[PDB]
Amino acid sequence: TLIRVTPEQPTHAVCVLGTLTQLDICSSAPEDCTSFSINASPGVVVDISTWPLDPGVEVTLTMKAASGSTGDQKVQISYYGPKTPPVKALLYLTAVEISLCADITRTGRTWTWGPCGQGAILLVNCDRDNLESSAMDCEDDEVLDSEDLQDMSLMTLSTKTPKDFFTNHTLVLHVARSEMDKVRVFQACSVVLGPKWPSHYLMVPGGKHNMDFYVEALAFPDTDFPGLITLTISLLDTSNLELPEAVVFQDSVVFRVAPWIMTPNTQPPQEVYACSIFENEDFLKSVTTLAMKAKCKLTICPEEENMDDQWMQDEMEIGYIQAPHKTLPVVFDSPRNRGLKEFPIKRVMGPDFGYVTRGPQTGGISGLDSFGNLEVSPPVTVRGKEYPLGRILFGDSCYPSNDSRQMHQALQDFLSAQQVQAPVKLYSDWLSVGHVDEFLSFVPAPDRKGFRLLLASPRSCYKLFQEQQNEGHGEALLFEGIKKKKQQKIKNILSNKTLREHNSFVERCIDWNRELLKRELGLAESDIIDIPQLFKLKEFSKAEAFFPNMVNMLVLGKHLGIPKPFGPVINGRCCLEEKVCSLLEPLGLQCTFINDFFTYHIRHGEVHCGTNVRRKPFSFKWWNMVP
Amino acid sequence: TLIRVTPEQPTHAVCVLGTLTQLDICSSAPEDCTSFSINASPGVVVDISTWPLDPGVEVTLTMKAASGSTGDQKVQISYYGPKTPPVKALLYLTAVEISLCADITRTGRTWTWGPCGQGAILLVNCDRDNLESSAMDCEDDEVLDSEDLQDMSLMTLSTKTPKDFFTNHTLVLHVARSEMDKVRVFQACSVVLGPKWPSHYLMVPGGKHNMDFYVEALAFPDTDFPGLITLTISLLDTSNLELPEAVVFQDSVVFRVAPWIMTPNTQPPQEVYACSIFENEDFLKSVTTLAMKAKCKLTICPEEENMDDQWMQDEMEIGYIQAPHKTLPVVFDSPRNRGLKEFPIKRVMGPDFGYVTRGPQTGGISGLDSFGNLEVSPPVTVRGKEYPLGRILFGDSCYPSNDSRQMHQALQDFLSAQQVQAPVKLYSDWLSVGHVDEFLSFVPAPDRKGFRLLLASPRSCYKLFQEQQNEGHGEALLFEGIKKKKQQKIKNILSNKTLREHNSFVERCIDWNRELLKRELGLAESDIIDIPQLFKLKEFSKAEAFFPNMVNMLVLGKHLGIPKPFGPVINGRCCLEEKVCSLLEPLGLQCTFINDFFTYHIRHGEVHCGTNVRRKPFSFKWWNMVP
Ligand SMILES: *CC(=N)NCCC[C@H](NC(=O)c1cccc2c1C(=O)N=C2)c1nc2ccccc2[nH]1
Ligand SMILES: *CC(=N)NCCC[C@H](NC(=O)c1cccc2c1C(=O)N=C2)c1nc2ccccc2[nH]1
Ligand SMILES: [Ca+2]
Ligand SMILES: [Ca+2]
Ligand SMILES: [Ca+2]
Ligand SMILES: [Ca+2]
Ligand SMILES: [Ca+2]
Ligand SMILES: [Ca+2]
Ligand SMILES: [Ca+2]
Ligand SMILES: [Ca+2]
Ligand SMILES: [Ca+2]
Ligand SMILES: [Ca+2]
Repeated sequence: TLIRVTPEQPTHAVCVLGTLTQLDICSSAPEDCTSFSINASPGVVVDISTWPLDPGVEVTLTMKAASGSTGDQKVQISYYGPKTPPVKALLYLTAVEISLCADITRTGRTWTWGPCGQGAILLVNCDRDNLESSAMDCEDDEVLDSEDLQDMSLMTLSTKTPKDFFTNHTLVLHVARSEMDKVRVFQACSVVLGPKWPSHYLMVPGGKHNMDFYVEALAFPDTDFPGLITLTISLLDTSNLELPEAVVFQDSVVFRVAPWIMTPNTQPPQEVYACSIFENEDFLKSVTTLAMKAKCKLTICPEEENMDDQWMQDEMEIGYIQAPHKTLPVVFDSPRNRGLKEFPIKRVMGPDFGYVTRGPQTGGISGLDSFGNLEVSPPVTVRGKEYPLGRILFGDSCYPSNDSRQMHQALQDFLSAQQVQAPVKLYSDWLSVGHVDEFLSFVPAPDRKGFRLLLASPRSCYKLFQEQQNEGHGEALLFEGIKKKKQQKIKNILSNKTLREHNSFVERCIDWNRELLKRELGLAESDIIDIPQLFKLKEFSKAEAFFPNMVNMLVLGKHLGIPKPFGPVINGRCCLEEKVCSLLEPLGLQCTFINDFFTYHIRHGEVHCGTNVRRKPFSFKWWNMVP
Repeated sequence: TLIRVTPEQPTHAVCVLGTLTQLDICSSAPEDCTSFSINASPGVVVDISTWPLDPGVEVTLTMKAASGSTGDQKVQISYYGPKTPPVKALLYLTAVEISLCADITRTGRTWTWGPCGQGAILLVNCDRDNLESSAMDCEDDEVLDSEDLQDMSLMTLSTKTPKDFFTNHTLVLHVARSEMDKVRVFQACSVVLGPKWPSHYLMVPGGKHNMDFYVEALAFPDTDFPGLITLTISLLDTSNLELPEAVVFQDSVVFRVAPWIMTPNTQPPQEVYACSIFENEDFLKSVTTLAMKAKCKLTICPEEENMDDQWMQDEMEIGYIQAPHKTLPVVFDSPRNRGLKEFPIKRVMGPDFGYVTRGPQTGGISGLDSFGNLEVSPPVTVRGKEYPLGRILFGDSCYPSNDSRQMHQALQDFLSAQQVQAPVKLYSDWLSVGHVDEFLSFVPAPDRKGFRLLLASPRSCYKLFQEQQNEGHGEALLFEGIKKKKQQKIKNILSNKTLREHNSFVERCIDWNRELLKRELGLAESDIIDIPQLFKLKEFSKAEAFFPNMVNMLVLGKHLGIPKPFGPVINGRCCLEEKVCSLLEPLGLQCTFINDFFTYHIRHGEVHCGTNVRRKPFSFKWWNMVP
């Protein structure tokens, strides 16, 4: 600020520490005068030992400490000229501390990304530490549990002033009306800013005081919300009862709202999910053993909640949110809204488990909206550009027509607004169900980049079956093990022209994603592995699985839950099974084959489709990313 | 793409020029085999003279020219091993040109800012070259005038193929459904993409062909539109009548939609605007002469269109939009919607004059929504960071309360979405009317940075009147010239305690913007000039002008149209007038003083409030900015 001094009259002013204060000396300097001196109380440091009256040369004032009383530091400007006796202009200053503080170093003036960057973190309080209610913590105007505070971002106001200072001044706290629907703040425990209140007079005393606030966000980043929240503190002069308050000081702190981040298959599993239904028991024991082998909690949805809905992968996706002071997992509930509609609301969402949802809840959606169509890559680097939490992957058509499908725009928008997993659209529309879980998986790897990508591959199967026919097993029966289905011999399959045509075309759709995924994830052929897999086209020439779709597997660490192909039996073992094993076991992967044939496959899915996994969040802090 | 070759069968493929084509040789390589050779037609260049069968070493294919006929370049892979006689795998390729082209160099794969950057430009076609209609060109699905094409962005498709190539292939053009409401495209002249149509099969022939498209945008950048539009061309294989089309190629071009940019007072005026009303004639001659002096076209609104509304500055603001191929001015019509409601629609908007509007048209607005509260700085550099078109400036309160006002959020959002003039909010709410035109102006300057900032300044006036009282004119009468108003002597004014209080407080509100503007525009005191100006607080302690508000002037180049203060007369001239002149004329500025006293001032405005100016757009191209 610029303080204008006068021989006319003594001047009074406030001075916030850490602010630059300056002096206009010339404007009102009396005449007969060429020169000036500054003299000052020891509390005041003065920068530019006597000087000419030149309006271009600058005087600057910093106070070392807070004042004990109004006016208690003094400055004196002596004007003098040759003929003339000294004329003095007096200045009385009061020094104060006003520190609005938040964890801007991320350890427990603007927001910037990276290890060197600055800006506080703030979490959407979308869990339900309240044991009673149905609602998210953030929807009411109260802290109901102490527990609830652990989610919230702490901010403190530190003042030091003279003891009578709030006779003449008042502090306000505020946030833009633009942003009051996306924040709430509690004084310590009652509310002071929120969607209803954009500003508040703080009731503060002179001397030393500290005032803690707790902050919760009410909205994730989206198309209309970049994810920044500013809170400002203003200091007002209210000395004059006739005039309005005039601003003396403002200071700010910037929160960034934590994005929703997903976990790839190569993050250590923590909890597995499935559905118990009629005649699915042998399925669930295989899973239960597989869960147990990887030390995962195991959560099942019984038929009375199911409502026939066996596809636990599809209603939801378990991401997380992360702050220096708290991390917690958060369910992206899919608007698909089938029988499993309530599983995310009733029994997943809870204390230290968040909830979010997007898109139209009644109608208006498609198969691509299911979260079998939503996956994440593991960390990659693409031509030098790092993606330390991977890149979200989701299915689309190659172009829009009246026959095409897409994932709702509100979802695509949400996922891009989280920024840090930089979504990549894939071409999955060619499938009947149209989910990228139907031709890709990833699995941990002890070497290279620590994963391999898995792709469904007819080519691989045509080869495998050709290699047998060659060595004398042209008669071997696919579907051995299933009575109540017509077995087909390798010789017949290979010589089926229509089938070959179908799978050629599926190869094209697939290859197109291989190159796509090679580009956007920076992969090399050595990072990829092909699984022998046969499809067939059906209603509307859309692609289905010929035999169980092995790449639709469950990845619990090194324990893979693969769909049992029931391939042709050679040397007392199914040869597909053996072919996967020869490809996976070299990498430390233990392949269980789970019969899902009459339970899942004939209903158009497999093991991955039947289940879901909460996995451990990345150690890497998303804010040290530079997206 | 990866082409898989076979001794089993000869392979057929298409190859788009400028794309990388690669060969999978091992996967289907017959046995007895260690080694291979590639032989190829002269059109094919092949990179890696015989080689071992190692799946990790890469073969790459580039075609030099387009094919004259299907299959007419050939490749031959010879597999061989010690015992074994050569087995050949044959490959037939067809080379094609597919070039979707646009002015990405900005002279007439992604979008990037700056002189070194790349990306085509696209203009919102918000003018009305159609002489008949009321509507903006962009609202219907037709080009109605050849003239209209001059606004649109040209894009061309260049193909070279064999003559029968579109027996088996078809080209599609498309845009995301996300963006089809914000674009339209015309083939040359009929529509093919727009809000109704997201994709189109192009009807193309083999051999050489060129196809021009013309593109218009329907939306400026906003909170929900960053301002990018992608159009994609896909090539489809339709060889198989039984199977769906499978993608073979996609290519894209990125347009950025041109922002709406405002012009500061130091851009050469082109056209002046005002209102003829009852008893305002002497006002308009002063303007008409001043307009004439600066060679400006002069546009007046007669009372029958006015509807009493004399404030021509306030309904609108004349910005422009700019592309390599066309620039045209564009009216930001303010939602204030008073008597002047139709001036922007009926008589400004036209051929080569655009229109845009934002915010609620019926109700819901305030004084800060008027465009007396919307200005732009001239170009500055702030701590190294360039703002080559200035920084928009607009009035706000210091914090939100129930008594405060702001400019509607939809406007603030719009102005920020244009990015290139990086809006800066100021504190103007303290005024009755609350417009930044009421304490700031800018004027050209022959030196320093080529402008000076003007600020209203009571301090300056108190000094001026004190300097007179001192030299014997304490009796001199403010308001000499106005009978029908009570004159006040300098001596009385100076000794009025309440008035001094009011103006102290206004000094605070003002100084707070001085520092604000010093920071965000990087100004030094030497860039600023103070105008003596007195205010008084009135209803709700809101600030008004004591005498006509001189800084509320019209800037037509070096010709300034200043409000006549009617200051105290000393030496046959008003001393305020003389004080401005001593401050402005040193810089080449010619100060006319225009009596607006009973016409404008007593109705709460002055000369700048009565008028408006279209000014010449910056030469600097906004896209070479790096915001
Ligand atoms: C693998 C994956 N992520 N998705 C599997 C979902 C397959 C769903 N199948 C059925 O619901 C189904 C199909 C055929 C017969 C039956 C059933 C069933 O549940 N009971 C008999 C599925 N989900 C969708 C959603 C939209 C379109 C088609 C779908 N198929
Ligand atoms: C300088 C500038 N950019 N704005 C000037 C607008 C002043 C407007 N004044 C009047 O409309 C007005 C006030 C008092 C008496 C009269 C009039 C008038 O036109 N006829 C008699 C103005 N515009 C607004 C808008 C909102 C609140 C107050 C306003 N005052
Ligand atoms: Ca709560
Ligand atoms: Ca909570
Ligand atoms: Ca749901
Ligand atoms: Ca919690
Ligand atoms: Ca998923
Ligand atoms: Ca038109
Ligand atoms: Ca036009
Ligand atoms: Ca209007
Ligand atoms: Ca035009
Ligand atoms: Ca304006």
